[PDB]
Amino acid sequence: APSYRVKRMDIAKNDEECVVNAANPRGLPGDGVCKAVYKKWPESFKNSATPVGTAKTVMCGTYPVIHAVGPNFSNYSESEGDRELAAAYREVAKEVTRLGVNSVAIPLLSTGVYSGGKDRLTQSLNHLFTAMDSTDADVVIYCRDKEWEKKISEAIQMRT
Ligand SMILES: COC(=O)c1nc(=O)[nH]c2ccccc12
Repeated sequence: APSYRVKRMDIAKNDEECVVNAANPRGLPGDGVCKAVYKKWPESFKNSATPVGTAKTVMCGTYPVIHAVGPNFSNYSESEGDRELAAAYREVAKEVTRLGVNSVAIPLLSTGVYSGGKDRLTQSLNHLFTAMDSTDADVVIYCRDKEWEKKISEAIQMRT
């Protein structure tokens, strides 16, 4: 029976069969979540470029890294950002399904330096659920904040 779970830890130390990188559309290393991911799976950055609202898988040995590009809300309108954020999660669901994995480690896309300085915990998490509800993978959501951990945990709890 597939679960959602949340872990307050470095996604680069995930115990899942594949990882989602919070990527830039240029396929560049970056800083934060992308940094740790670059350090752990640097070969996965070969031709990792993919447009905003898309996801592209690059293998690191046999370990899949799914580079998912949420929108930078600084650059987008609220309505266009929302569309691109939903689309990115949909493409994650497709790659997870295509790869046949039993589990996936996923961050909340567009909630850090791409948030346009807004709290998008609820917006981003609900787009993740919409996409991942049609898959059979165990989903483990990674965050850093102690609060976010609690709010994500409660939103998981009150669907079950
Ligand atoms: C995960 O939190 C973010 O703000 C974020 N989301 C992305 O979808 N791509 C990124 C790329 C570089 C930096 C941050 C991001």
